[PDB]
Amino acid sequence: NAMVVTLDGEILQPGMPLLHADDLAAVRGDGVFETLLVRDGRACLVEAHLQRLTQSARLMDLPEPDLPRWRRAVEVATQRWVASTADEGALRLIYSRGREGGSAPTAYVMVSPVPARVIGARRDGVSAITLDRGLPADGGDAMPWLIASAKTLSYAVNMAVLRHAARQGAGDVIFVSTDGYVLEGPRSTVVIATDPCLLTPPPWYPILRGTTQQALFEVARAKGYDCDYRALRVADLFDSQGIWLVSSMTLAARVHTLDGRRLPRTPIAEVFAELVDAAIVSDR
Amino acid sequence: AMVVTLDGEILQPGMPLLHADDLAAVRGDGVFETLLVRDGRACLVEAHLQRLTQSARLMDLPEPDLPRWRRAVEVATQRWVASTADEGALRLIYSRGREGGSAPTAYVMVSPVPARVIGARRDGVSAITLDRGLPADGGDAMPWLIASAKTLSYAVNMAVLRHAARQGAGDVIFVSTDGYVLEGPRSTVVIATDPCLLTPPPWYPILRGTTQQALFEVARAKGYDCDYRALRVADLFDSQGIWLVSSMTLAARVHTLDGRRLPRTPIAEVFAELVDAAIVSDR
Ligand SMILES: *Cc1c(COP(=O)(O)O)cnc(C)c1O
Ligand SMILES: *Cc1c(COP(=O)(O)O)cnc(C)c1O
Repeated sequence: NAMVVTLDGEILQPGMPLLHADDLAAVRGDGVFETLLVRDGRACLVEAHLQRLTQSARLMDLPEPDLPRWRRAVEVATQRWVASTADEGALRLIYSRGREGGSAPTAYVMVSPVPARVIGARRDGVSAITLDRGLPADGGDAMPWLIASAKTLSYAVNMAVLRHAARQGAGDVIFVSTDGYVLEGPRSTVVIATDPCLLTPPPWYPILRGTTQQALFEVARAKGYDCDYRALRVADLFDSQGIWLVSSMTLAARVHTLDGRRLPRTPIAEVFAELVDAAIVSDR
Repeated sequence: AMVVTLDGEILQPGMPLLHADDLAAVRGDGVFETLLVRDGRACLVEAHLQRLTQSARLMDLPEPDLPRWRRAVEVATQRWVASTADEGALRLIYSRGREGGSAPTAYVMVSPVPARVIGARRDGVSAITLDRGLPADGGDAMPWLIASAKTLSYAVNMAVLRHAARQGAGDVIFVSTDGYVLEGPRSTVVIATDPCLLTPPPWYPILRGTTQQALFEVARAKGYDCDYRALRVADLFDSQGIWLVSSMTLAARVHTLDGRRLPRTPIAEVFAELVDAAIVSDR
């Protein structure tokens, strides 16, 4: 089971319920969150994630998060996990609008074991299918009210999209816009390799900006790799030398099969795993 | 505010109920329904329990045990009716449960009807059209998007309303990418034209409104033609009346659309009466 740490720094008893029945995180999915990886005694890219928490909170008209109190709760939760186990941990920051009719927002951090599915996805890779998201490429900017760039607690469709792919024998999904441009995964950001330069869809599309992807581009640029944001199509995916689904939890999952077509492997696949490994510890 | 779990416990409202890893708060993974408590009973209970079943099927949630839900609704209702003669906002919460645990989370909750609802029934709302971002063939050609389910993931619905609130608008009418009228973030859109009532078809990426369906049933019985049609923004303005229909805000007439003040029509008073009779057709 998991560990809970409120921003007061108090660690919760394992069995005690925390949230009220009228908390807007549960009644309306009204809140924002972030996911952190605990590896080798510390959480990875803490500050980069707290900046996205601020950007998500700003988009959601939530009180601006108090970073000194969040940092302390992360440090306390981290020290409890690494004390209990040497395994990697899944750290989550939950930031809700609070109870209904009550102004105090709900905030706590939570660490849980890393699911075994990610260890296989890192190890073996994934098979993915392309799905039409339904949004055009101008969705994130021309329609700001749709808050597509925010990591909200309203993940029902993302989970349903994965359930749909599971029934099709696929391990993940790549969303594509109505006009045919690659968007993102339901829980990951798409990164491409070509000829050496690494490409990902631009962030002004109706997609999130990935903390892992940004840290990946920064180290890759420092090591001599040209990185750039371009509009990608499904054909560009198949003509590539590699496809990855990058995320804070699943560091780098290579897409070995896309829509039933097996994609060939490239020597670049082993170095890519090193880059994300080096990326998530760039803050250290 | 009263909470009644399906386990049969009538709980204190301020006592915490949910765990920190409950998927309703961690991922919004669940379904819900909202019912109005009026004159000693909840309105259109069976129609609401049927959509709860339909929402759970789209969400791969366990098939709801309706006898247990009926008891939780009847118990929660009668405790409200005992405390007050006021109308109540009763909602049923049905989540996938905790992480790594197979038991789904289920409970009923009653709260007072907000004052916003009392004004909207009396005076109506001003609404703006907004691009939903989905095309009109979105609900069918993209079944994975579960657009037809009343899910706990309303972050966009609430964010869309805050956006309209900052512009001085009281509600929103979603419009598809190709320009078809969809629904409201919390309501079903109904139009009047010449004595004819129209609503968007349910195969669009929209919910099926329990109130609108009951409205069509009563309206047809009293001689009014009702039908499902594809509407465009022009159809709204050439209409004789626009309403946002929902279980709590029974019928909110749109008095201002995209800044254009819309005049009142004799059908407007009849429209309010029909919805009143519809929500008690099961009685
Ligand atoms: C969390 C998430 C990502 C990846 O974000 P990271 O900061 O890199 O972990 C990508 N897409 C979606 C939809 C997400 O929710
Ligand atoms: C709840 C809801 C409605 C109306 O549903 P009723 O069963 O009539 O109350 C309409 N549109 C949306 C988006 C809703 O969530």
